[PDB]
Amino acid sequence: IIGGEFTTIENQPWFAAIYRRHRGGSVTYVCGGSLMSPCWVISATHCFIDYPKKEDYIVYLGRSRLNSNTQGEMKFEVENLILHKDYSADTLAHHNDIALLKIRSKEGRCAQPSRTIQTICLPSMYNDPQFGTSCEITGFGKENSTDYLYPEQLKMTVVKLISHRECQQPHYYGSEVTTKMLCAADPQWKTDSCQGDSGGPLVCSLQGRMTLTGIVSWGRGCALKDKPGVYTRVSHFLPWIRSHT
Ligand SMILES: CC(C)C1=NCCc2ccc(NC(=O)c3ccc4cc(C(=N)N)ccc4c3)cc21
Repeated sequence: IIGGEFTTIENQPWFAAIYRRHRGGSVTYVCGGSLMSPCWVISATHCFIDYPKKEDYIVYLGRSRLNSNTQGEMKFEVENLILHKDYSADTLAHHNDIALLKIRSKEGRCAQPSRTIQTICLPSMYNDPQFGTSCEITGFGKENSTDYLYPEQLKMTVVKLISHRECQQPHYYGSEVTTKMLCAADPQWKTDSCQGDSGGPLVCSLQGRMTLTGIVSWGRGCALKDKPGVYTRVSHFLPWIRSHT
């Protein structure tokens, strides 16, 4: 995240941190996830499109720091990895960038809810907040583009959603942003999402309830003028999310 505030998992009980083991031993961090139900998690496919092996990942439902066992955590494995069957990635625009990582502990169990481990809500057919609506995003991503190290503590920020036609202007994304994408950003461009926060939760507060509206996907740079962050329009994929769970 760029700027923003340092939070803790207790404030984002549905945030899952996805790791990957290497042939050798080392374990580095990959992307962010959202817990939909005990046995499931939803992210983005570009995080896994290069190593489609389920045995390669590790997910955390309760970790505050990147190299620490923040009280109350639980370690998981990926029982099933379902990628959207038509993913493609252009120069910037990432098509059908949504995925499913069915978790399971070594004993064979799913997520066990607590003050720290909870889940967010699925949207409904044709119902996304109207532009201008502020929402939040959580992630261990970069703080400044000019870095090579992810922040040792989880961060969070607020951004405003932008209309479709506004994000489709020439000095923005043009026609590289379809209807199945959302755009959001600080109107002063000081805070934003960046590499590492990919695949994380874009939570808007729709109708009193917190909802997983977007999914960190792509974006030109990080916090650049007239260059919002793009997100997958979660709602649209209801008949998909549904038919595979
Ligand atoms: C693992 C890496 C190299 C990788 N592999 C598959 C293809 C691929 C696509 C995008 C990325 N992610 C990024 O590098 C990447 C870069 C910039 C990003 C910027 C935003 C944003 N502007 N809010 C939001 C998300 C962002 C993600 C990495 C890969």
